[PDB]
Amino acid sequence: DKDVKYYTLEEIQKHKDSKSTWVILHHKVYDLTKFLEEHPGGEEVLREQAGGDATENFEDVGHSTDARELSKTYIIGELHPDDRSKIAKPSETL
Ligand code: HEM
Repeated sequence: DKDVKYYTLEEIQKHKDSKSTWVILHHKVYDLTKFLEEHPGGEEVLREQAGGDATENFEDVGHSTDARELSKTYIIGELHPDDRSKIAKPSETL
């Protein structure tokens, strides 16, 4: 039906290059690997954001109510509860 796969910052961060363009959004992990070109906005912005925060960019943009469901298709795992208690807070920002 679906499950997560709680992954840590480091693990996710490794999955940025070549063949696993993962990202953290809101408080959970997405794969956008095949989505790269499909993404009606551009690859490059994703690849820049790859294994970094990209919600902070997405949210300002305010993605469509459709992407909101499709997101749950791209979802890979959740943000491990380890770092969660920290989220050594990017001090801000957007
Ligand atoms: C890594 C985080 C993401 C960033 C930084 C990002 C950024 C962008 C940008 C800059 C655009 C173009 C907006 C414009 O030209 O005005 C866009 C459009 C779009 N994105 Fe993303 N995106 C992200 C993740 C996603 C995901 C996961 C999905 C699918 C759930 C998605 C679905 C879409 C759709 C449907 C559009 C078209 C919006 C429209 O023109 O109506 N994006 N995105």
